[PDB]
Amino acid sequence: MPIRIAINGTGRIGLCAIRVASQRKDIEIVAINSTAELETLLHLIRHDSVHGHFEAQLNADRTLNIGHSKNILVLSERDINKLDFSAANAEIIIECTGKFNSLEASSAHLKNSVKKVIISAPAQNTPTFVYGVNHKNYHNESVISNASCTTNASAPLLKILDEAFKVENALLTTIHSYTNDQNLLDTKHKDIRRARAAGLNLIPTSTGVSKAISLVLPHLGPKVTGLAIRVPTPNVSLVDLSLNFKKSVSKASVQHALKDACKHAFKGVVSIDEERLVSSDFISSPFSAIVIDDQIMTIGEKNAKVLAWYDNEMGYSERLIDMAQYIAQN
Amino acid sequence: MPIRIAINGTGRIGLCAIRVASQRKDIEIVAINSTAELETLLHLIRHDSVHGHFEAQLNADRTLNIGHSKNILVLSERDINKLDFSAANAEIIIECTGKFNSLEASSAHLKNSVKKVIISAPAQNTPTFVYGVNHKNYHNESVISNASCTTNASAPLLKILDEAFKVENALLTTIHSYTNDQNLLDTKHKDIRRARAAGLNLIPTSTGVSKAISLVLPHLGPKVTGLAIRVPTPNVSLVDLSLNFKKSVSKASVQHALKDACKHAFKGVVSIDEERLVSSDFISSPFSAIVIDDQIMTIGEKNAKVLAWYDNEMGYSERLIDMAQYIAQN
Amino acid sequence: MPIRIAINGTGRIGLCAIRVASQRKDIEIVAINSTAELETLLHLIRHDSVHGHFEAQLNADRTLNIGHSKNILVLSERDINKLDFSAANAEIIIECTGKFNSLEASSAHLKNSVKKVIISAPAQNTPTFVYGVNHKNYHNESVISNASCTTNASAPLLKILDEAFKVENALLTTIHSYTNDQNLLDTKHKDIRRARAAGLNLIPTSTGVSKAISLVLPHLGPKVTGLAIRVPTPNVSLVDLSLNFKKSVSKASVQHALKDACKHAFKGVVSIDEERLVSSDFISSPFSAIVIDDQIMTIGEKNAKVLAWYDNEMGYSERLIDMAQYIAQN
Amino acid sequence: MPIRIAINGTGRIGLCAIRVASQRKDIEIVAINSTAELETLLHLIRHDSVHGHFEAQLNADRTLNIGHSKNILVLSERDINKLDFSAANAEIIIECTGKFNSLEASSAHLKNSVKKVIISAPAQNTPTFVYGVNHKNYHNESVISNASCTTNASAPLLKILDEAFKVENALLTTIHSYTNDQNLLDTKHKDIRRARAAGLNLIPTSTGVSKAISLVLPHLGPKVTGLAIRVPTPNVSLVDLSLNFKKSVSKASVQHALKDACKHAFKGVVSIDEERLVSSDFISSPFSAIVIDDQIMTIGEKNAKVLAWYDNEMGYSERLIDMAQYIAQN
Ligand SMILES: NC(=O)c1ccc[n+]([C@@H]2O[C@H](COP(=O)([O-])OP(=O)(O)OC[C@H]3O[C@@H](n4cnc5c(N)ncnc54)[C@H](OP(=O)(O)O)[C@@H]3O)[C@@H](O)[C@H]2O)c1
Ligand SMILES: NC(=O)c1ccc[n+]([C@@H]2O[C@H](COP(=O)([O-])OP(=O)(O)OC[C@H]3O[C@@H](n4cnc5c(N)ncnc54)[C@H](OP(=O)(O)O)[C@@H]3O)[C@@H](O)[C@H]2O)c1
Ligand SMILES: NC(=O)c1ccc[n+]([C@@H]2O[C@H](COP(=O)([O-])OP(=O)(O)OC[C@H]3O[C@@H](n4cnc5c(N)ncnc54)[C@H](OP(=O)(O)O)[C@@H]3O)[C@@H](O)[C@H]2O)c1
Ligand SMILES: NC(=O)c1ccc[n+]([C@@H]2O[C@H](COP(=O)([O-])OP(=O)(O)OC[C@H]3O[C@@H](n4cnc5c(N)ncnc54)[C@H](OP(=O)(O)O)[C@@H]3O)[C@@H](O)[C@H]2O)c1
Repeated sequence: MPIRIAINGTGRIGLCAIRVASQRKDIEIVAINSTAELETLLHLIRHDSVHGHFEAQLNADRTLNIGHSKNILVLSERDINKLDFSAANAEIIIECTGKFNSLEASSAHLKNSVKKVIISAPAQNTPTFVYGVNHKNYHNESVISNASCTTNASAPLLKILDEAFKVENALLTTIHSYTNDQNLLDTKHKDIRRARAAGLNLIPTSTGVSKAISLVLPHLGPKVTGLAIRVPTPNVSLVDLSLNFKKSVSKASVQHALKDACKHAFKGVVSIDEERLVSSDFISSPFSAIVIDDQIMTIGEKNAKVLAWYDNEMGYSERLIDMAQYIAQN
Repeated sequence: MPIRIAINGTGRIGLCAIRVASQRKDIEIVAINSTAELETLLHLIRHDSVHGHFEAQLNADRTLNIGHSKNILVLSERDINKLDFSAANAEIIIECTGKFNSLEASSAHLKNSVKKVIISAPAQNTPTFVYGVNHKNYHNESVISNASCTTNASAPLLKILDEAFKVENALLTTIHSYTNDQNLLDTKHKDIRRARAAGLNLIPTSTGVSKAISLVLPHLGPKVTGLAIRVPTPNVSLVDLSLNFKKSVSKASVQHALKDACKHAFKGVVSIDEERLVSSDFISSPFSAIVIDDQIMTIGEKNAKVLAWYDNEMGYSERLIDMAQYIAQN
Repeated sequence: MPIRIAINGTGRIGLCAIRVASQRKDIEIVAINSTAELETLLHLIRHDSVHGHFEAQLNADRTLNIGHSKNILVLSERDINKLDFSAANAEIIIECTGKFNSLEASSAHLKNSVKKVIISAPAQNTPTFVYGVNHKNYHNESVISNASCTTNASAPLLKILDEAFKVENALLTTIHSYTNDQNLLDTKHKDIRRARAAGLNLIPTSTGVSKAISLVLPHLGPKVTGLAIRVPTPNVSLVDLSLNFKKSVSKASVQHALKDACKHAFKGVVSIDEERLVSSDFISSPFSAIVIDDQIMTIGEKNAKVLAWYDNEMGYSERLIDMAQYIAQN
Repeated sequence: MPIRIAINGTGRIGLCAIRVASQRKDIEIVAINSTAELETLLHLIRHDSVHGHFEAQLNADRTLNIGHSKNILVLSERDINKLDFSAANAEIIIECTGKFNSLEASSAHLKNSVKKVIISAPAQNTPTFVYGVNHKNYHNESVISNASCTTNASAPLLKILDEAFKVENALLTTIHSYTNDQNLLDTKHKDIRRARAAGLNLIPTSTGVSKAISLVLPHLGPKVTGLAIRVPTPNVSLVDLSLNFKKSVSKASVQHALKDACKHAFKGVVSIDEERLVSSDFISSPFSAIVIDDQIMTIGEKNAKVLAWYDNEMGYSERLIDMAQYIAQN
């Protein structure tokens, strides 16, 4: 029987998770909790400024019908303690609100029929897994984190390149699309750079590179650090890794190592672009990272720069649902 | 003695009102209520992605020092009933939060030293005045509205052109910069077009043209209607009036009527651009409307199109403080 | 046999015309003249920042293979007098360069196998036709113009509404995406507003409304005028008609007149949006105009505002190829 | 007597060079060659979408009057062989067209009164100098290059950090505003990524890091490489250096080394931002590089990431005029 999931929260990631899950024959979306009105939820699923149009219908009983998920119950309850997925018999919650990113907070979902929660973000005190990196270490934990979109792009690359050449240290920059955490126009924010108009500025902002890699690749965590620069694009981001290796490298040898991994251990997760594409070309791409083959470069015997694209909404959401399928069966 | 004002709310309009008021020798900003931390408030006053840099300092006692307002008390209380401007002896509140846009709601400010409130938006059941249009009809009301930025641009023009040529009917479109009411990326909104990414789309949205003009120009209210189109610019808007008159008009005669008004009854309020400028050129302009002289056109004997720029933040904020000065002395 | 066309010029309109024509079973694109290198042309056909990805292949003999056009000869000759489509046996040229927009200039294509030219723009001294408006008046002219994208949106609407209610006068504004005629950053231009950065500004610019309507709807030409405002979107535009009629109108009656026309005389040309969409939703739409049903409004007995979307690249290009099919058979 | 310069070409860099030079009491702009009409040139000098408004006047004899340059002759001759600055007695040409970036091409300016040329770009076979890096090695060469804006930002930083810690290798990424070399919408370009719409995409593009550093810091040239990512901002860029040193470093020690250099050998050239600003805050900044103090980071004993802002138009133009003053007196 298809795995019975519910999506909590219908902003960018929840909307993308709905669309992704609707296309998976082994999944059934049995419920969605949204703070939007039903008709507005349907409208947002159907029409996306970046990703285009999507088929979705309202059944006669006012459940939704999307892809393989023909009977989706729509809820609207912000209070996680009042929220009740029982009428839908949900087993796995995809937690996409941004408001319960901790073990303690998301553990409130564990009641009634619900067995497991996957949090769409780094989460305090929560077992963290990245598909293709450390997901096989999963051991029946009931609440897990799928890390960040940047960690999903960078951890595969670090694992591949460490296995090939042995990472001594690396520095990461992500040139990253703006998100709904940012401000349209200059106004209060906890981060005084994210305070500033997102569409007008280059905005350096921390990202917890060292700590994230430490969770999924413990040996590499102390060896890497980095930051983000938010820029005026609405979706698709670019990780830029500057690496120092133990083994000597060339542009060609780095290219070959990455291509080999895409054929083998990272098939479906990492890809290679040899066509000289730009960010908009990767809208809706399902990969965690798409290496920019022609821009790989080396200097000295031991250093390389590797860039890779990722659709920070869709690649991540594909991984969320990959992880739901994995933890249900393992 | 300078008029003692306090600014409630420090988003776009509150920040602009602070800067404007700081430059008026007849005003003293005695307090600001902000949900930002003090250092963040100071940072936002000083550095604006659109308007540039502004001088502002922190005094030794942690009041702010800005222009002619050398001793500004900073408060941080969201609850209007707990908020207390007494230590600053504020007399007029400039209400800029967007959360108390009604007579009943803003009347909560009327306590202690506070005599009057000016609301930075249309407000339910509230006496509404536009400077240069109907402000001389003010009659000591304690809570008033300064209408919208679009009404401040369009009502002067309608009054001028009606006086000259007699408006039979008019249709208004504003091509308007995005605001913080909009969404960065597609997500819930009460208005399903304002739901959609502000930086990516042309977004038709109602604006209550008929009702606003009815308040400030009662005879014209039943004769005009219109709408807004939000577009991907961060500031500066453009009103487009399509008018049908009783008297015959030419491009020249419309031009002359508008220019004459700028010399006389609308001096300092309406201006004329003869230099073929574009929207960015009007950042920080203090006028309610800047007519685009060369783009005036007529068709038939009786119809004209008139365009005018306005800085929807700064022109409006200049008027807010003009109105504070007026109601304090009248 | 399919109609043998060649596309001259591969900028925005030429690229779109290629894609459109490739999907028409009654057309064969037998040649393309491009100033790009072959591989770059193929790349531009395949990958579009706005319109997404398109299938296109290089045959073993280095002709292109796109849709129903399996053997497209690629030329690269800027000089219209040296350019020779003979090896491809082209019969109709779709002239998309922007550099030969006159009867005299485009008449240089009339040699060898070429019978007819359709110019992708208003053109001096050239018979002008808009599909659904006056195309049935075509009378075997060898060089014609397909007018502008704005005329293709506005002339259908004016014809519909005139037939229903009798236009006395109308004023048009188009809120229009930027085009490659504009400047990325402030620099020389013949139009000192189009000189200014396209992505940063609202840019009023003439458009020859009166003269265009005069060509296709002679009785209405003296009754209408208007202008354009270029804004920071890359594609999709919005026409805003403010009309004064002889017959009395209501919002409902205008809505009904437009809907009826879409079912009948403007089927496939004009459509109606009842779903409260925004500009990005109309990317790649084939219609000349998509009326915004909910934003129709009236004031007084005789005046209405009507808005309609159009994809200024794709709707226009669909019409270009519609006109090629029509003039080949008529 | 003030140094008599002429500016050849009035796009972004030429316009900025005019404005900069006009404010230098030791310079006289005696002529400008522009392909714009005189009134359009004046308009572009006066009104800038990014940099704001500038005072400039037309004298009675139709020379320009700007700052300290009260009698500027305006020419309009594209052909460098016909162009003649004799009536103005120009001694130094600031070559800003982008069309003569070679020793051979720019040597055509050396005639009549002209003694020296400074090219606003890397130039083939041309002695290259960066102010504060290697300009004191100037030895009366008549045609020189001022390198690129990125080299002006990165070479000071590399020199400072090499002197302090000894660079073993470095990798550079510049997150760079779009320029007029790019395309508004997807169309032909020699670089198939720069072909794609500048305002819509992240666009990786080569930049000749290794070769440039080799010219100005020969010992470091073989040790560094990198690339650019063009993004949707109109001005202000960010260099991101990932460095491996011989000496051990900390965040603090890197911070201190950079701050010390700004007080001493790079005063007026490199600055430090301790105020957590964003890109728009550096519009019109005169520095070659503004280090982002709080975002410096280290990993391992030997690696650091250093970011720095630069206004790619204005910082560079300040250096152009600094170099004109230097080569005139040395
Ligand atoms: N690229 C990305 O966007 C990306 C990638 C990976 C992970 N993430 C992470 O995923 C999380 C969500 O990000 P997002 O970009 O999707 O944010 P978003 O667009 O702001 O969406 C979050 C949504 O959650 C809703 N919500 C808040 N509290 C709720 C509640 N108690 N019950 C139901 N709905 C509630 C909000 O609605 P209201 O406005 O009504 O409160 C909002 O629409 C964040 O932690 C983020 O860091 C984002
Ligand atoms: N062009 C314009 O922007 C324009 C022109 C004329 C009039 N208006 C009107 O003016 C109002 C404000 O607009 P805006 O553009 O300035 O909005 P904004 O940028 O969103 O600013 C509003 C600010 O109010 C703060 N706030 C909310 N509740 C508060 C409270 N109880 N006490 C103190 N601060 C509080 C918000 O902070 P939190 O996020 O912490 O809640 C926010 O920073 C709206 O009614 C708008 O329609 C705007
Ligand atoms: N929305 C629209 O974009 C739109 C809609 C309707 C009509 N139009 C009209 O259609 C025309 C083309 O507009 P567009 O937007 O497609 O412009 P565009 O993107 O600038 O494309 C024009 C292309 O023509 C090429 N070209 C110039 N001279 C040529 C020659 N002699 N032979 C071959 N190719 C040549 C140019 O290449 P080089 O750079 O190598 O010269 C350029 O790539 C204009 O008249 C425009 O007004 C445009
Ligand atoms: N950030 C920057 O923008 C930056 C920084 C440092 C260096 N640079 C370099 O400086 C150069 C200029 O760049 P830019 O950004 O200023 O380019 P731009 O904005 O395109 O300006 C170049 C100008 O040169 C004019 N021109 C071309 N040939 C001419 C001639 N023979 N005589 C007179 N004027 C002529 C062009 O006018 P027409 O269109 O009429 O031909 C155009 O307005 C390039 O080599 C660039 O790499 C740029």
